[PDB]
Amino acid sequence: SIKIGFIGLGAMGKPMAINLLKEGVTVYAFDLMEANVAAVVAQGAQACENNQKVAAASDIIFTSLPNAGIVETVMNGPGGVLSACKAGTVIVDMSSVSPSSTLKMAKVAAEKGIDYVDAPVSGGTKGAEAGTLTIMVGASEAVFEKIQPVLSVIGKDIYHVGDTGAGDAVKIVNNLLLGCNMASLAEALVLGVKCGLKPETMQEIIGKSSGRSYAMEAKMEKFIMSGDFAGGFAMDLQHKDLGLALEAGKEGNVPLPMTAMATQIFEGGRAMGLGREDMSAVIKVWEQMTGVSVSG
Amino acid sequence: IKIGFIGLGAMGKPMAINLLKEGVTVYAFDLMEANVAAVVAQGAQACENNQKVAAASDIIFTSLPNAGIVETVMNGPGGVLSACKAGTVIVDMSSVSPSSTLKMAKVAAEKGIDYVDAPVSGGTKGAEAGTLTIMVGASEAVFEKIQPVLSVIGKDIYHVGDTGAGDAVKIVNNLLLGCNMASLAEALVLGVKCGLKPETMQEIIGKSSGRSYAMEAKMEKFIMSGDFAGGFAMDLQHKDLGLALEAGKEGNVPLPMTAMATQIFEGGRAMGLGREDMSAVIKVWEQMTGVSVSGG
Amino acid sequence: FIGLGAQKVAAASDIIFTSLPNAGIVETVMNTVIVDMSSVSPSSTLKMAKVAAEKGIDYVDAPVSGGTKGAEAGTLTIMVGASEAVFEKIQPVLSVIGKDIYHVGDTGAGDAVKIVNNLLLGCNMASLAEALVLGVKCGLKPETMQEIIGKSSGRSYAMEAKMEKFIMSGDFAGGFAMDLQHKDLGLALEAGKEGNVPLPMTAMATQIFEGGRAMGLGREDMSAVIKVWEQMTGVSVSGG
Amino acid sequence: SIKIGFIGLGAMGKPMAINLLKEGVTVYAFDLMEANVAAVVAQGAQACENNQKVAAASDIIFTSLPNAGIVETVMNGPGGVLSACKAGTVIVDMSSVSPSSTLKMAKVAAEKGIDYVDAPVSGGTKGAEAGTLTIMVGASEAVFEKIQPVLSVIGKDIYHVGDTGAGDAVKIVNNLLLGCNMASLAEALVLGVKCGLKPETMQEIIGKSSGRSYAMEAKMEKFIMSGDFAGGFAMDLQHKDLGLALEAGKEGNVPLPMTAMATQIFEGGRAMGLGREDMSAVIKVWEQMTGVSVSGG
Repeated sequence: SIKIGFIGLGAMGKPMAINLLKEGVTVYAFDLMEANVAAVVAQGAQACENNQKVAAASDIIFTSLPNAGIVETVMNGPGGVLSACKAGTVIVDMSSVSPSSTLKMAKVAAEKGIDYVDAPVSGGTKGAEAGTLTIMVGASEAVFEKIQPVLSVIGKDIYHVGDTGAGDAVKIVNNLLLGCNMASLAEALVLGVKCGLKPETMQEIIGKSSGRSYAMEAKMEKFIMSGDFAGGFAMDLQHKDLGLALEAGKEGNVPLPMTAMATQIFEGGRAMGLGREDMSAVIKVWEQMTGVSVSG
Repeated sequence: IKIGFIGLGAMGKPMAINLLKEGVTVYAFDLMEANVAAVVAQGAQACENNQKVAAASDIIFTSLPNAGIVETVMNGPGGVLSACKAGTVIVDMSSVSPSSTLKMAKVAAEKGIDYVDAPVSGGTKGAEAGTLTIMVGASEAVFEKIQPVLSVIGKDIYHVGDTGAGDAVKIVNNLLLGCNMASLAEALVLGVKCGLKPETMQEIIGKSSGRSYAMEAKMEKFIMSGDFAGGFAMDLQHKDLGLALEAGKEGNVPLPMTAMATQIFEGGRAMGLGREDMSAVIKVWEQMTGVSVSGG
Repeated sequence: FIGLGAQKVAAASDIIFTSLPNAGIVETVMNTVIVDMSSVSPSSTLKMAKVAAEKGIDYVDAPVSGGTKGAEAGTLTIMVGASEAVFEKIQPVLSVIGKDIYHVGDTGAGDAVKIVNNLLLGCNMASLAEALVLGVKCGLKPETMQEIIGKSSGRSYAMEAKMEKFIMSGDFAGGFAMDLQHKDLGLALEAGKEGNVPLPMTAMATQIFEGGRAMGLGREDMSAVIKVWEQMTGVSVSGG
Repeated sequence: SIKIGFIGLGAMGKPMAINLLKEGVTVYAFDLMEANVAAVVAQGAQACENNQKVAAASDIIFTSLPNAGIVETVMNGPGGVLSACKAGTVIVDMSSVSPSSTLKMAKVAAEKGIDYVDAPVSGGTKGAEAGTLTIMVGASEAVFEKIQPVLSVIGKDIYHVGDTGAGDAVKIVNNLLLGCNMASLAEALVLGVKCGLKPETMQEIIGKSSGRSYAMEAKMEKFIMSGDFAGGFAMDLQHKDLGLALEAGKEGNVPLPMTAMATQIFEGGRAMGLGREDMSAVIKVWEQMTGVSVSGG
């Protein structure tokens, strides 16, 4: 009986909608690309002419937009999603944005009797397809219990991480650490090579020692030692993530010196045209400056 | 077999005892009385000075504070090197640059003395249990010669490369430990400010791409408990970061993340936290912001 | 004058002055010559100039320095991004309210130069803060440092302006608010990101000033950022 | 008949000795390089066989050595200068070293009745020749008054900056700021150019604005805009100075984040082979990384 809406049907939105449809959940949908609407309508989705129509028909609405500015335009802007929602509707914003962004939307939403929830996800498109996404939720207890059953169809590990802004927050904190750990690894590996260590032995030893991190596990063999930096996690995206951390630090008055430094190092890689390569490509900032070769 | 100990610190003492427990002959001298007496009770043969330990021993262990003191002890007037019989191996566990050890192996070699860097990790508890991780820079021939003795005092014995490369790999590992911790410190304070429980961050980040051994070693035992007694002293982690920066300067390798981590740990030392576990560096940000992480 | 800080007006005026808090408020308020003195990125101004140009309106960035005292005395330094023709047009009016009127380049270069200047002010101050604490810890009186460094190669306007009046007095009221200096450093980082120019010194200065803000020092003069190191180390400079 | 000694006669030592000789003060001297001793002996210096010889004959001894390690070797090492000094002798160490380096040495000197003072100088070789050096002295009041008249021949502005280690300290603090200000300038200028500013526009405007520094005044036109980074103040030396600051920060438990970052940026320049160029050549780090052209030539 509960009605689900999708404002946009991207790489994530589409498989999520399909998984909901396979549980016989009523799903309304609009996307600017017609073919995306048609893809889900074939699995039983009900197409809508625009965002407002999805809003008016739905109880729980999913969205994932590129930034806070677009969220505000879509939600609060002229003829916005918020104005077209019935009271008691829940908006589930999976956009990669700062907690403060979500807090300010939740405020405007609350006045209209609309519940606004940050629920960023991890697992990618493959996790989206399999319905195994990790979903980190910032909400009241009452609202989390409201939406949890629907979340449990599209994801596997559903975390109630705190109140509003907490989903966005935990993602930002995780990705900040990934970026910092990688930036630290980049210069460390160059130093080790300069001091006569083969990357193989640094991998073997540090991998079993206290210096180890997921950053190193994920990147050293596949990207750094291969020298193939195609694919993976784009340096531009990692940089964007570090910027979101810095935005959160500014808004919360929390100094972030390591994050700040990592951000500028990755900016160096971008300056060198490496933005679309996996983020571990940032090691090339140091290789080129020193003539030390790690990525053999 | 004749083992010698130039100095008998927190590490030297238990190492000598473990060797004595295997019935190996151990000669020893220390700066103070009581340390020699401690091991002589376990079967050690006391010596009047360094020069006397050197003459009697086949394998000599030392761990000195810096390269300058190594220089003075080894090569200085009436030094250890001059008193060693050819074919003697010196095992230097001092936290020093590879070049320091290179410089010293070169003078040793002309005397027919083998000089190997063998820094250790595991602390005094690992020293007592004989479970130290030992990272060795040496020739293959020299490693096989000392390995059986190393195997009594340590568990994981690594032949990491030739002379100094042992210093190098320890420096690279501990640099990463320090950077990963410094990054974690600010990240956790940000997360709490954005309304996350430390527990929550531990769960999620521990299972995601931000994770590191730093977090897994320190979070629950020290940070969440708020008990920063023991562990790995902030002074020692700072020293290690300094050795990295020395190596970076000597090799012309920029180390911006390391450099920033060093100054953050200096802040902790400025606050009187040098004797606490290195994770107490989080108090830098706690004091400045008023954000409390270190509670349960 | 849209606003009078420290379309009724639009329809009547030939030259309109405004200074708004950020680019978001500019594009709300905006979207004849418009002289935008707002503290914004060059790109922000470039977008507003393009929409303005479409309906025959000239849009210039003319950020100023000199503060309220310079505003009162009519001695403001004004940095202008515009065409030659448009600068020629507005210059006589600019010359009443300011002294040194610079035609720094075309649209936005005016934003650029103020951002680059204020970045350096912030970095120079952040560097000064830790330097002074080091000196005192090593047994130097602030007075001795002011004398020697003021005459040698370490000197900067930052030191010249802040050292005696704020730091040594300990009176951090007034001056140039730490929040505003931090805002300026942020604009530099925004420009660095947009232009793919690494700004490591700026980035660290920004975080050091954020520490001051975390300590509640945001409305004090920016040289108050020295308190970050004073509180952390126990070292006192800000007497004498 | 005060007796002055020189342990080494470099670019600074030589003209200092000559200025002292022109006041008719007795000057003893030794240097590894023989021609340096001959240069001053022609102006009336008395040559010595070695450092100890100079030490035994002199009341006030000048030295300027490359680092704290060499200071210890020369002063305290086997057959050192300290062992050969008579009690009441004053050592004036102009070496570029940390305050702690000097404090250690002063303590070993003090037990032998020898006064040890840090007196680093500024003004360069031209100031050394003209006798117009600025001299920053860390010492007791009694010891400063003792040596001040001799200092006043070789220098013009003689500062009693504090007790032992304060001369070293003030120099370190000044040069730290120079290095930081330059590092900040480097990235700032690249940003400005990328945003469409000419270097001339920035020099003109920032030079008359709150962003200005001596770093910018000294380097912008002569080195950066010319693109000629020959001469000036070597990047290696500025880097060394920033290292001394970090050493003092560690010893005093004073965090130095801006200094630390400046140090690593200048290390980048050294990594690119720029160590012998003027330190403003550090801007080439960002030019190479970005493709942005600021420096001329």
